[PDB]
Formats: sequence, structure tokens, C-alpha cells
Amino acid sequence: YDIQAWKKQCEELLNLIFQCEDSEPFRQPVDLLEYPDYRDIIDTPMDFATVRETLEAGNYESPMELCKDVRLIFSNSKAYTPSKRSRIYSMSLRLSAFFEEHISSVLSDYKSALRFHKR
Ligand SMILES: NC(=O)N1CCN(c2ccc(F)cc2)CC1
Repeated sequence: YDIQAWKKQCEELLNLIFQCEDSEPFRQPVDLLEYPDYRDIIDTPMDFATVRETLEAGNYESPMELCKDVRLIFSNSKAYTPSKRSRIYSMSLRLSAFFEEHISSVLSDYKSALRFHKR
């Protein structure tokens, strides 16, 4: 019932994500010189270094907020891909499945801890 445990669990999950070769296109803010029309399609860019930095700054109040930003990395990739078979989009699909598999217990434990706190 540890209400704060999610933070270190998210730090460790981000470490696993950075070790994954599939995260390489998503580790840093997108390259506007390589994709000059990116901001025409994507309103809110997001990347894993920004998520990690926001976590480390103490600027997430809950793992649900972190999860919303990570899911935005994947929906941006889906919105920008010219094809559902593209290399970078295929990497985002695998990485999304890995992330969802690991974040589920983090969210469940946090929500359970908050319910216990307010019992
Ligand atoms: N690191 C970068 O400069 N990019 C910007 C474009 N983005 C993307 C997503 C799907 C796709 F199929 C093609 C490109 C991923 C991250």
C-alpha cells in the first residue's frame, strides 16, 4: 500500500525501455530538420527523455500522468507513419506492448494504495 512506490517502478521501467533497441527513435525529441512537416501533423511532441526528465523533476503526481505521456509517444508515431508496415511504426508497436505489459501492475498497485489510504 505504498503510495510513492510507483516513481521508482517507473524509473526502472524507463531504464528497461532505454536498453531496448526499439526505443532508439523515441529517446529524444523528434528531428524537425529530417521531418520538416512534423508539427503540421503532430500537435504535442513527446519522447522518453522528456518523460524521464519530467519524472525526475517531480512533475508527475501519479503514474497515470506518466502513462498518458508515454501513450502520446506511441499515438504520435501512429499518426505520423506513412504506412502501418513502416520500420519506426513497427518498433513503436512492439515497444508499446512491452510498456503496457509492465505498467499495468504499477497502475494497479498505485490505485490500490490510494484506495487503502482513503478507506
Ligand atoms: N526521432 C525522430 O526524429 N522521429 C520523428 C518521426 N517519428 C516517426 C514515427 C513513425 C514513423 F513511421 C516514422 C517516423 C519517430 C521519431
